[PDB]
Amino acid sequence: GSHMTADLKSLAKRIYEAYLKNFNMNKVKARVILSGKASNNPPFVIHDMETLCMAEKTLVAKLVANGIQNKEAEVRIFHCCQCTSVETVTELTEFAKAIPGFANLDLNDQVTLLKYGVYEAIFAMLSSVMNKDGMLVAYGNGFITREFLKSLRKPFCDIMEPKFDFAMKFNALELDDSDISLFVAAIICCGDRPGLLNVGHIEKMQEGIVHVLRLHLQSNHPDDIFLFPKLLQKMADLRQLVTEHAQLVQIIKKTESDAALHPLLQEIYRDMY
Ligand SMILES: CC(C)(Oc1ccc([C@@H]2CC2(Cl)Cl)cc1)C(=O)O
Ligand SMILES: CC(C)(Oc1ccc([C@@H]2CC2(Cl)Cl)cc1)C(=O)O
Repeated sequence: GSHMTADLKSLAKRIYEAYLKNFNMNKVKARVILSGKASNNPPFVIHDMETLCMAEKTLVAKLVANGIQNKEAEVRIFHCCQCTSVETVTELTEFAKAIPGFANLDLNDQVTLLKYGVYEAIFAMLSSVMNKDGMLVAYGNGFITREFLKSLRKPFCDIMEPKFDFAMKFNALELDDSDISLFVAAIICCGDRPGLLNVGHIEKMQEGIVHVLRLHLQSNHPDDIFLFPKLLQKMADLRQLVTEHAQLVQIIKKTESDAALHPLLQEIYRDMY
């Protein structure tokens, strides 16, 4: 129907609580850091090569242990960014268990849904820690400027800017964590992924989440009448954004002998698009 019964309201709260439990950086926390109203101690700003190398003095143990300290600056940056993606994949994998029906799926279908869904979710949630000038890193303790990322040498300067472009329009929708949690659940449940076995079952799982998403958006943002259709379009945009990101990763991986794709991320991108 069009009214939120108790089972739907409970489902929405369960997804929201799993989102808060599994993702350390939520939008409320990110925006207070980015706003600077709860503290006069801002994140360390990485805006050029000098401040990058300053920040990396704190990270020396991790860079040394990973054999990255002497790699080119661009490679060092996106090695750390890869490690962050790996953490978020792990968190999304645990989050998906809270989606009613997900754990009941064939294990191969769970793997397929997460394979194609995680980076759409990652770039959706990445918007929460982005403003027009840069993005929070290191659990909100650092802030790497958008211009410094564009200043990197090709093709590394082409990686993050499309994600900033998406985030600025996504953030204009003014979603809160309760919306984003259901949006991320809907992303994970897409029944259109390549190689899914039990499509019918997955589509019924997806329909339940998307129904709760619509009713929740209508209740939580009553003045933005078509916010739900707007978000359906954002899901399509994310699929295109990830398709292009994966293609660019393949190009870079093949023409950059000293940059290494993280093993876990290797399997994700393997035969993706
Ligand atoms: C603190 C650490 C290593 O996370 C990081 C560290 C560095 C970065 C990137 C390079 C800048 Cl600083 Cl732009 C992102 C996440 C961690 O996960 O423990
Ligand atoms: C957002 C992020 C970090 O993008 C990248 C960017 C660069 C790389 C590294 C250099 C090769 Cl291409 Cl080996 C892998 C992934 C990701 O996909 O997790």
